[PDB]
Amino acid sequence: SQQTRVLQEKLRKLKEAMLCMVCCEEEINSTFCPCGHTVCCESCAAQLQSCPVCRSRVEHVQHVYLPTH
Amino acid sequence: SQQTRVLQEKLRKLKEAMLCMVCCEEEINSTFCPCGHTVCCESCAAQLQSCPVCRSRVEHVQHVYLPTH
Ligand SMILES: CNCc1cnn(-c2ccccc2)c1
Ligand SMILES: CNCc1cnn(-c2ccccc2)c1
Ligand SMILES: [Zn+2]
Ligand SMILES: [Zn+2]
Ligand SMILES: [Zn+2]
Ligand SMILES: [Zn+2]
Repeated sequence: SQQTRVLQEKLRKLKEAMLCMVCCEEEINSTFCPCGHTVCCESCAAQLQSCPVCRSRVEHVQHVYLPTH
Repeated sequence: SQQTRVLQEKLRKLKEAMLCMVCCEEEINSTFCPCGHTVCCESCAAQLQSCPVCRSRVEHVQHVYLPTH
């Protein structure tokens, strides 16, 4: 039905919100510290000197183990 | 249809995976450091000495800003 389409689109958007904002291919699993933005996979986070959301310098990257992984 | 039910169930489980494992009411937004388990809201994480998943000592809690928030 039309409701099946609405739910498929909601599910798609929630899964896309878990994808790395730089490569668009891998799951987010890394936090930029100290700002706390958690928007990248480990490979893209290792290559950024400043946060792609807030431009704060990245002091270090913290791996996150999320139940959604 | 039956497919609408299947999608409703999938959506529900993905949303439940984002809830604090301790209070079951607030969204996860905190990481235990250095282990990296990200399973609690700020209030429940504040008072734990050891990680509730792996028992490692919590040296500090890092706030996380997730796109799913
Ligand atoms: C926070 N996530 C942003 C993001 C990264 N990638 N995509 C994406 C990828 C393929 C198709 C549609 C969307 C969304
Ligand atoms: C990782 N999240 C675990 C969790 C916490 N709470 N709930 C939950 C709450 C209400 C209804 C169904 C499930 C799941
Ligand atoms: Zn990436
Ligand atoms: Zn940032
Ligand atoms: Zn809680
Ligand atoms: Zn842990």
